[PDB]
Amino acid sequence: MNTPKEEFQDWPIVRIAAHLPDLIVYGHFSPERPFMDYFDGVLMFVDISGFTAMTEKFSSAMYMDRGAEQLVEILNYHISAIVEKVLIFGGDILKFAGDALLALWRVERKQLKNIITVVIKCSLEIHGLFETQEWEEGLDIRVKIGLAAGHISMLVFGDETHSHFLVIGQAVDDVRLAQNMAQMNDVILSPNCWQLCDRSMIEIESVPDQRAVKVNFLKPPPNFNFDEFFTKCTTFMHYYPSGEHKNLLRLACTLKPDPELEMSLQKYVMESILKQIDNKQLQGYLSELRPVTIVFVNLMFEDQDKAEEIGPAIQDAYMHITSVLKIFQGQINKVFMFDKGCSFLCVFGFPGEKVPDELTHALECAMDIFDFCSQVHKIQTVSIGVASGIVFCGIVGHTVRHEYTVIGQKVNLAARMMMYYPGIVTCDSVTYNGSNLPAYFFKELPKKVMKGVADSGPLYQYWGRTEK
Ligand SMILES: Nc1ncnc2c1ncn2[C@@H]1O[C@H](COP(=O)(O)CP(=O)(O)OP(=O)(O)O)[C@@H](O)[C@H]1O
Ligand SMILES: [Ca+2]
Ligand SMILES: [Cl-]
Repeated sequence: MNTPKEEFQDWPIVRIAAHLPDLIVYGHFSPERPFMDYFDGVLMFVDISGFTAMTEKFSSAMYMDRGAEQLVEILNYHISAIVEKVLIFGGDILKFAGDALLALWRVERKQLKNIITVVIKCSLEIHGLFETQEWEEGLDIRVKIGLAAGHISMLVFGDETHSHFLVIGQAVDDVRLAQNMAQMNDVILSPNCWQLCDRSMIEIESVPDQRAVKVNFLKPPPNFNFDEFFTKCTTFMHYYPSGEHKNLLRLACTLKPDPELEMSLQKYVMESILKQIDNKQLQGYLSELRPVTIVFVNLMFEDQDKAEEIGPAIQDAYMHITSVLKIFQGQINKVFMFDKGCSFLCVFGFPGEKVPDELTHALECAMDIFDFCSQVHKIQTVSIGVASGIVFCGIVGHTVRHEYTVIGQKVNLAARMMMYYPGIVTCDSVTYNGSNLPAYFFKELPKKVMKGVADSGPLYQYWGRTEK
């Protein structure tokens, strides 16, 4: 009797699982919202620098009319290489934020020390991918890596059709601080990661005025075999592809149809992505250099580390945000904890979602979210950045692990606006001029120099309908 090789495993549930980390795929959590889980782990924050200047130059006559196709192609060529490293070293890719990426090695606290060594070896192989090459003749893109280790909380929130997850706490806060301390080609360890790490293994140099450290080299001791050490660590790696599946990057590639799991997994993914997954739309439809309006909402709390206090507030804000956006086909692209505060990256005019008077609605929507979230229990400050223009929209990452992302100077601009002008709604010149709303709805703001943005142009507070 023949035993033919089981065919390519390409079910909708497998395609859905590409968009989600193992934290969610194999999560099986309560029905309730908010949901909170606590554990420990080791985080990697990989930032790519250069790619919004790339988005600008790919949004030029140069690339004829294939700017976004050429852009996602070269972006995914480098990002698939990093995703491969992280996966092969046992990491779970939690989230893509443009050309930036957060990874988790979730592990029992006694294994944190050993797992930090694994995550360092990984960090240095990632850097070593970008020691060689370059694009636009010479060099423009390298990576900065921040590492943290300790307590981690996960928050799951949403309603009957949508779900979003966040990771929270001091190791989350630390991994961001560690990353923006780094220069190109650096691996920065958070203080508690350096405190929990195997110091016989790792040569470091001190960071000026910062308690964090900078990794120089792995100097393993004489009886060290990394492959044997790695194998030892895999005992602690729940979902690490092994046995008949050692040839796979993700155990999630072996997921079988399960209606109840698929039902819960699809709530994390946009309906335009599911449409593609269902072969009801062309696979290239979703890669676009497209005019959009970014609404970046940031919520500050007295204590951004306590999921128990803040999770209800995030849930309540989500419930209001989701109903304000629905009206105008606005989307919550991502939610994430960003150097203080819970941030909602909201997008007006995604593919097939282009409402008329996008700018007036983006502004009215912002004020609405501003006023609601200001009266929610335990939200200290609400800040909203509004920016409009040509951004790259597309599926970013690896075949086995990818998400829909927005990339561009306008995304950086909205994000930086909500931080340099806290407690207000702000907008750029494109939104202000374009809305054509009367000039007294706006207040022109002082000029601030802002990180990761060259000329913002004139900026405005959206004051709203009344003088109040
Ligand atoms: N898709 C996205 N999701 C979440 N945050 C985003 C984002 N795109 C941009 N941002 C935010 O916007 C800011 C971008 O500024 P920086 O981090 O200074 C840019 P960079 O890493 O030097 O280079 P880049 O502009 O080439 O990406 C960050 O604070 C980041 O959180
Ligand atoms: Ca980045
Ligand atoms: Cl997150």
